[PDB]
Amino acid sequence: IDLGRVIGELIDHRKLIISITSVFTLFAILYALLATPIYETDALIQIEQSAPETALLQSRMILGKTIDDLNLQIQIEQKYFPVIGRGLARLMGEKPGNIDITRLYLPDSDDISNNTPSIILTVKDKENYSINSDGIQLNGVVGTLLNEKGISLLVNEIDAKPGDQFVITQLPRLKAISDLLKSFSVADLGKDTGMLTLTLTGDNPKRISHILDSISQNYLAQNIARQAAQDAKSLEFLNQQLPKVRAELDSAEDKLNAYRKLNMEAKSVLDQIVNVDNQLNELTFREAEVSQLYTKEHPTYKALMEKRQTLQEEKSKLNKRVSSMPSTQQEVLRLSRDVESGRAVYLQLLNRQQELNIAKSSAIGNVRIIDNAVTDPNPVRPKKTIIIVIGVVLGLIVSVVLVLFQVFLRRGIESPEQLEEIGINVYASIPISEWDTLLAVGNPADLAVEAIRGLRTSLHFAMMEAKNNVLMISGASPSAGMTFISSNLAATIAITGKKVLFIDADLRKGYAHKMFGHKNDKGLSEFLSGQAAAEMIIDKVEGGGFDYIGRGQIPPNPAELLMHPRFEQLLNWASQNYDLIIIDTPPILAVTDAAIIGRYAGTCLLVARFEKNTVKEIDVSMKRFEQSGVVVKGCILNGVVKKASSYYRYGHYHYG
Amino acid sequence: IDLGRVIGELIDHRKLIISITSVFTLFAILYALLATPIYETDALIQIEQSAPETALLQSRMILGKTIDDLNLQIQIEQKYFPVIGRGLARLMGEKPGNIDITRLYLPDSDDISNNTPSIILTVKDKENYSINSDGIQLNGVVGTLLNEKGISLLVNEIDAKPGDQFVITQLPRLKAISDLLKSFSVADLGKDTGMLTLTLTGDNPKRISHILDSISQNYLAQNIARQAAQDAKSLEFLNQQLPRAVYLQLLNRQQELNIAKSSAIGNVRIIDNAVTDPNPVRPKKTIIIVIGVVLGLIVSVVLVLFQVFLRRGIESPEQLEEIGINVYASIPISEWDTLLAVGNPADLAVEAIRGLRTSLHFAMMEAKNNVLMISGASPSAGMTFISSNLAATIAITGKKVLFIDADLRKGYAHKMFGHKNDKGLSEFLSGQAAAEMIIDKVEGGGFDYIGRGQIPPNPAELLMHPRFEQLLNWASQNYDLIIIDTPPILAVTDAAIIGRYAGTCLLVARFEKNTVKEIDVSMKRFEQSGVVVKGCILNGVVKKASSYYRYGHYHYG
Ligand SMILES: Nc1ncnc2c1ncn2[C@@H]1O[C@H](COP(=O)(O)OP(=O)(O)O)[C@@H](O)[C@H]1O
Ligand SMILES: Nc1ncnc2c1ncn2[C@@H]1O[C@H](COP(=O)(O)OP(=O)(O)O)[C@@H](O)[C@H]1O
Ligand SMILES: [Mg+2]
Ligand SMILES: [Mg+2]
Repeated sequence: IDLGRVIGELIDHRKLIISITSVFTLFAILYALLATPIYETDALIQIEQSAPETALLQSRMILGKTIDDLNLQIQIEQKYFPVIGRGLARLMGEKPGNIDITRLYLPDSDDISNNTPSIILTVKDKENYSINSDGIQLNGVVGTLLNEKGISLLVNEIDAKPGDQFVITQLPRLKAISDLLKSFSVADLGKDTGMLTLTLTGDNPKRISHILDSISQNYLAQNIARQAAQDAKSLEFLNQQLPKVRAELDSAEDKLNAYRKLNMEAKSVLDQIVNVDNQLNELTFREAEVSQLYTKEHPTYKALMEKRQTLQEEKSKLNKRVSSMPSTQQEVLRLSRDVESGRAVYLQLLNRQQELNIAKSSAIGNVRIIDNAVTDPNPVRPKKTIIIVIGVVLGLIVSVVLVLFQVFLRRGIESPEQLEEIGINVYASIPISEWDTLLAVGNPADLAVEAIRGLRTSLHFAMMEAKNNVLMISGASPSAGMTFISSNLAATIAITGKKVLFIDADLRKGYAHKMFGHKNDKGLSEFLSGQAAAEMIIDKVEGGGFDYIGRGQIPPNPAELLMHPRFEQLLNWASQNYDLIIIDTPPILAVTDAAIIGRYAGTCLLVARFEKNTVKEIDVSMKRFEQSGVVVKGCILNGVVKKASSYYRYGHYHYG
Repeated sequence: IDLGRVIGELIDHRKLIISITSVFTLFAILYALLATPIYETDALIQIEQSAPETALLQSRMILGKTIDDLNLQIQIEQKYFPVIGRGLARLMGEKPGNIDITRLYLPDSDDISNNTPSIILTVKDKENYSINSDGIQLNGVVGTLLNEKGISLLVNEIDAKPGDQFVITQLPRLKAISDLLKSFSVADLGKDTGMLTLTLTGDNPKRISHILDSISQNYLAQNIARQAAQDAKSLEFLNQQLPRAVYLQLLNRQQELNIAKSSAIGNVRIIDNAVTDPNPVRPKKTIIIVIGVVLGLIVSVVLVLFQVFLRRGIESPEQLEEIGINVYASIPISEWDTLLAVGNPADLAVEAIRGLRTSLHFAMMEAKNNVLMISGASPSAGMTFISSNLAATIAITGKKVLFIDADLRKGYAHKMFGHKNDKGLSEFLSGQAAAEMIIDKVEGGGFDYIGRGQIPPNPAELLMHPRFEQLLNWASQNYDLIIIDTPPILAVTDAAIIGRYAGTCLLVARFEKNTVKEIDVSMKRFEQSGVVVKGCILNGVVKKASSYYRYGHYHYG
C-alpha cells in the first residue's frame, strides 16, 4: 500500500473519525468534571528507629482511638438520586450541606449481609427534621435527643436548606478503622532520620486535617505517657483492680448459670443500656486522661462532659423504660446487664492494662510535632489533563483501527479498472442522481443523463455489425439499476428522432407501466400466453417519445412463457417497425429469464452497481451467460459517488 | 529517490520554507525577549547528618516565620493590560515602580472560589492614590492609615510615576508558604559533607536575597535554641535542686551550664550569606532561538515532503509518453480578450505554438480530410487558447483557415474576436439560418470563424443533425484548414460526436492540474466511440528546479 491510499481513506471517513473522537473526548471531559475531587493533607513529626514507629502508627489501636474520639463510625452522606447529582451540584455552585451528630444508635438489624444499619433524614427546616428507617416516619428536633423504637439520635447544628436528604449509616468500628487505614500513609522520607511524614487523603478538606491532627495527638500522648508511666501508680492500680473485676465477672457468670438452669423490646433495651454503659466507662477513662494531659477549659475537655451529660440523659430515659416493662423479663435483663457490663469493663481494663504496658516499654522518649496537619487546596485527583489526553488519544486509536477494518473488509467495485483487468469492457460510468418519473424527462440536464448520453454515443458505434437491432440490458443482482439505465437510455435515444421500443420482460417484478403511465391490461404475459394480439400491447410514453410493452399480469410460470416461439415472432415483427428495441430483464444470478431472452438479442450489456456488486459476481454472470450461448458485449458501472481515495476521476461535474 | 530530486524540491519550495522558518524564529525571538526574567540567589550553610536538616528547612514552621517577618502575604503587581505589557515596558528601559506596604486587611469576601481578596491602587502623585475594590473608589494618602468600609491599609514610600496601577492581593498565609516553597531548593552536593546549598529563584533580584537571608537566620537561630534549651533544662533542674561543699559544687556546675547556654554557636554555621546572580537563569535565550529555528526547519521539511508525496499532476511529457501517447508540443505560461498571437507575436508561448504548427503540417498529411479537432479532459485546460492561437499562426502564413466554436455550452470565442453574436452555430444547426450569415471575419486575425450563437437547451442532440456534416463538407472545399473547438470529453459527450467527422484529433492536457489517469481515460473514451486520437499537447508549463526535464522556454534573439 501507499500513503495516498491511506490519506484518501482518512479524508473519506473523516465524519466517522470526528464523531468517534468527539464522543470519547466528551466522555473524558464529563468524567474529569464530575468525579468528586480528592484532597490531601499532611503533617511532620520529629522522632528522637522509625520502622517500629511506622508499624505502630498504622496499628488498629491508635486508629481505633482516633475513631472513638472523632465518632468516625457515624457516616453522613448528602443525597443525590443520580450517579452525577453530586458533580453537577458542585458545578452549579450549590453549597454542600452538613449535619453535626454527636450520638447515634440504630437498632442493629444485623442480618446475614447488611451489617451496616442506615436511616434517611429529610430536612424540614432549620430546627426539625424527618427520619425514616424502613418507611417508618418520625419527627425530631435539633437539640432534644430522640429515643424511640430502638433508635437513639442526637442532632446538632443542621446546616442545609429545607427538603435536603441525608443517608446516616452506623458502620462497624472495624470498618471505620479499615477505611481510615486505607487512605492514611506514613513515610520516613530520609530512610534514616527522626523525621516522619504523615499523609491522609479524603474528600472533605477540613475533616481530613482534623483527623490527622487527632492521630498525631494520640501518638504523642501515647509516647509522652512513657516518661510519666514508670512512676505512675496506674500500673499498680490496674494490677489490683483487674483481679477484682474478673471475680465479679465470674460471679456474674455463675449467677447467670443458676438462673438459666427473649422479648424483642427487652433484648433491644438491654442493648441500649450496654451501649450507654460502654460509652460512659470509656469516656470516664478519657476524661481522666484528658484532665491529666490537657486542661478543663480546653474545648476537647468541654466536649467530654457535654457528651457525658447526654449519656446520663439517655441512661435515665432507658431506666424509665426499664421501669415500664414487667419484672419477669426485668430480672433476665438485670442479669444480662451485669454479665455484659462485666465483660465490657473486663475487656476495657485488659486493654487499659495492655495500653499502659505499651507506654512504659518505649525506647523513643521524646516525640515532637514539627508541622501540624494542613490540607493542600488543590485536589490531587482526578488529574484532569491526563484524563483528557488519554481520552483524545483513545478516540484517535479506535477510530483509526475501525477505519482499517472497514477498508480491509470491502470487496465491492470502486473503479472500472477492476472490471477491465478481468477483460470486461466498461462502456460508461453513471453517477448518482440526487434529484416515479423518467429522469431523462424531468431533469434533462442532470449529470446522470449526460453520462447516459455518453453511453448512447458508445452504443451507436458498438451496435453496428450486430446481427439485429435488439439490445438487452441485464445485471448480476437486483436493484443494480437495470430498469433505470434501460428506460433513460431509451428516452435519450428517442429524443434524437429514432423510433424506439422498450419491452419490460421482467415478468416477476416489472413496474415500468407505473413509471410511464399505464393501461395495465394486455401486457407481455397476455401476448405470450396467446390471449392477445401484437397491437394491443404497445403503448406510448407520455413525456417520452417511444413506445413500450409492459409486463402485464404476473404469470405463475414466467421462465416457461419466454420460451414460447411467439416471443421470437414478436421480436422479428418489431425489428422491422422500429430502429431500436431495448429489453429489460431480471438479474441473471437470481433467475434464468435473461439467458432465455439473450438468444434473440443482437447486443447484451450488464449493469454493475458501484459499491454493492463484486468483481466475482460480474465474472460469474459473464460466464453463466457464456454457457447458455449468449455473448456479453460489456458492462456499465452505475451509481458512482465521489471518493477521495479513488484517485480515479470521472467527469461528473456540471459544465455550462 | 535520489539527491538531485530532493535538492530540486527544496529549491522549488524555498519560498514556503523561508516563510515558515522565519515565522517560527520570529515567535521564538518574541518569547525570548518578552518573557519575564527570573533571577536566582544562593547561600551556603555548614553542618557540624544533613538528611533531616533538609526536611526541617522546608518545614512550614520556618517558612511561616520568615513570611510573618517579611510580610510575604501582601502581593504587589505592576499592572500591564496585555500578556506582553511588562516585557515591552522593560524593553524600552522603563523602570518598574514599587510600593512599601506595612499593614493590610481586606474585607475577605471568601466565596466558593475567590478566597484571595484583591484591590487595585492607582497612583495619582507622590503622596495620594485611589483605591478600588469592585468600583468602590476611595482616596488615600501616604502616611496616614486608612480604615473604611472594612478595609485597613497603610502605604509608605510610593516610588513610581503618576497614573500607574497596581494589583494588591492579600493571599492566605498557607498560599504564601506554598509559593515560597515551590521556588526554594536545598541540596547537599557532597552526600556526606556538612555543606548545604540553598537556592531561591524569583523575579525581583533583591527581594529573593532578603528572603533567603531571613530563612537562613531563622533556621540558625532556631537550631541554637535547641542546644541552649537542653542546657537550660539542665540549668533549671540544678537551680531547682539548690538546698557546703555540695553547695559550691552545684554553683560551679550552674556556672558551667550558664556558659554552655550563652556559647550558642553549634551544629549550624552560615558560610555564605545569600547573593543574587545578576544574569537571569530564565529564559535561556540562545537555546530558545536554536529550538525555534530547528523546529521551523523540521516542520517545513516535513510539509514539503508531504506535498511531494501527495502531488499527482503531470510534470513532464515523459509521463505521458510512457503510456504511449505522443506529445506534440509543450506550451508555457504566457505571463503577458485579445489573441496572444496578435498582441505579442514574439511571446514564448507563440513560439511553442509555431513548433506545434510545423508538427501538424507533417502529422496531418494522409488524413482523410483537412479537419482538426482540439479537445481535452477537464475544463479550463487551454483548448480555446490553443485552438485560437494555432488558427492565428496558421493564418499568417497565407492559408485560409476556418475556426468553429463548437462549444455550444460555454463558448466565448465571439467575445474574444469581436462579434456580431446573431446567427451562430446553433441557429444554423436548428435550421433557422443559412451557411453564409454565420461566417465572420476576425479583425486582427486573418481567418474566418463561426461562433456558437444562442445557447440551446439540447446541445448534444443538435450536433447529431446531418446539417453539421453538410456544413463541414461544404467548408472543406472552400478552406485549407478547419479547426473545431469542443467542450471537455469527461464532462459531456459533444467532442465524441464531433470527432466522427474530423480527420485529426488532439487532446490538451493542463500541466499540473490534470493527471495521467484522466488523459488515459479520455483517450479510451474517445476510442470506444470510434475516434482515434492522434496525440496530446501539454499546456501551461512552468520552470521547476526539481524537473530535470528542461524545455526551450527561453528567449532567443
Ligand atoms: N444513478 C442512479 N441515480 C439515482 N437513482 C438510481 C440510480 N440507479 C438506480 N437508481 C434508482 O434506485 C432504484 C433501483 O434501481 P432499478 O433499476 O429500478 O432496480 P433493478 O436494477 O433491480 O431493476 C430505483 O428506484 C432507481 O431509480
Ligand atoms: N499557456 C497559457 N498562458 C496564458 N494563459 C493561458 C494559457 N493557457 C490557457 N490560458 C488562459 O487561461 C484561461 C483558460 O483557458 P480556456 O481555453 O479559455 O479554457 P477551456 O480549455 O476550457 O476552453 C483562459 O483565459 C486562457 O486565456
Ligand atoms: Mg428492474
Ligand atoms: Mg473552451
